[PDB]
Amino acid sequence: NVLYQHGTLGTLMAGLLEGTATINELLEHGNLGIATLTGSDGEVIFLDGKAYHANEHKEFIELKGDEKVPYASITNFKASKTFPLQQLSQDDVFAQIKNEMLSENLFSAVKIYGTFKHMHVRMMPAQQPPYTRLIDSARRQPEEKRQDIRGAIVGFFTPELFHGVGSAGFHIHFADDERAYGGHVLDFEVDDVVVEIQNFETFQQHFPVNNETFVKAKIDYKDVAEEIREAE
Amino acid sequence: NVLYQHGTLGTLMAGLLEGTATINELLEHGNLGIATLTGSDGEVIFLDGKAYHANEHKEFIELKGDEKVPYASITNFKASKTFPLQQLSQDDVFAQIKNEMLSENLFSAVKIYGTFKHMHVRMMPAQQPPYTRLIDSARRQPEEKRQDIRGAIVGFFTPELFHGVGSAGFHIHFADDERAYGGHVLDFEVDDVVVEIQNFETFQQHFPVNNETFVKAKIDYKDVAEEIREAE
Ligand SMILES: [Zn+2]
Ligand SMILES: [Zn+2]
Repeated sequence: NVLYQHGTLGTLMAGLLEGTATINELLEHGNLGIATLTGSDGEVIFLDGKAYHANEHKEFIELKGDEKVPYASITNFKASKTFPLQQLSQDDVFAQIKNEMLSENLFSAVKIYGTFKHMHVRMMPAQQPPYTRLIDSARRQPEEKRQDIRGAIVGFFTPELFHGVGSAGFHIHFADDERAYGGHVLDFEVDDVVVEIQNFETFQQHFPVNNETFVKAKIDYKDVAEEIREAE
Repeated sequence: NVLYQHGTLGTLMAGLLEGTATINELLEHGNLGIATLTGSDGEVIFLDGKAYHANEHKEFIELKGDEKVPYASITNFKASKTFPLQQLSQDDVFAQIKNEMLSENLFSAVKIYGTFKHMHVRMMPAQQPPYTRLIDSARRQPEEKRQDIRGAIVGFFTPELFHGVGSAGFHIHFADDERAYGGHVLDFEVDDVVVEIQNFETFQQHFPVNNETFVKAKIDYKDVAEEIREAE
């Protein structure tokens, strides 16, 4: 039960958007997760060992594998608990997961598959170097909503003390069965779905020690906590 | 280069002082590091594969291995950078280390061996269940100084974004060659030493998923950042 993370949310938010790991390299550590590409281009969804990408132009494709990522979270999903849910809001769905998870003091992974009455996502717009704080991208991000759509939500829960390294609470992405729509979930309403949870005993954090920008950078985390809450 | 850590400092500060891992389990992950025992009793020093423990009563011994620890940091030490230092105070030595390490944005381990003009350590007084904020223990901790003493300082550096998960910057312990004096370093002045630094590419964080307390606990981190600047 290990959650693998390449880079961190706080450092990404700080403006270090250079791709430092390969999609293929990430897949070596898991089959379910979330991420983004160099320049924080779009939304990466790791689903069933495959890597998908939804960008700011409503495009949706399966990544070749050589694309680079500045921040990614992945795991070899092994559900330790499964249970259904119907006709519930995002808040109510999270409250259920909060009830079924082993502990909110631990990291955990979730998978929600089925039909969604409502789905609301954003596709982080890509930046070109020199980079700026990621909050600037989020403030001009496109958002797309759908209704009565079938797909899967995948993500992770980060415990309080780890806010910054990961995200404050749930961080989830969506990919529809048609593999034509998806992104970072901002809101949703389940119609009929199945929820799978996995509690982690180990958190493996990897750093891009070979990336000169990261190594030499003087990272400013001023207001990073507040920005993360506005951006995601 | 993997830095292994069982539990977190922030959680320890909150009061969860129950022993959730043994000295032996930790030695399986390294030969150089720091820790404390159940109830945050004293200062554990992992040096050259052996685990030493100095308590509030000035007792310095070699743990048997079955003792439990609530928080621990350890690594299979391998120097990435080696260099000498002479006649320098703690502040000047830390500055040199920050200059010689690969990046202040990474975790790193240090081993400073040789003679020290001055050595000032403290031995965290133990607490008995039920436990309270570890800050109260530091507010009545013993402290012993020495002069012209040969030994080794071993510890870790924690990048900014990880303050809380680990300490804020340097966290070092000491143990003399005579193995009869040591503890948490509060200050020092090197006479003639050699410094070895290990730059970490991976941070492995382990959690006590079987510790009911930790699992069901509603950990309060309010003001934890400031209590570490005081207690550390
Ligand atoms: Zn996202
Ligand atoms: Zn200490």
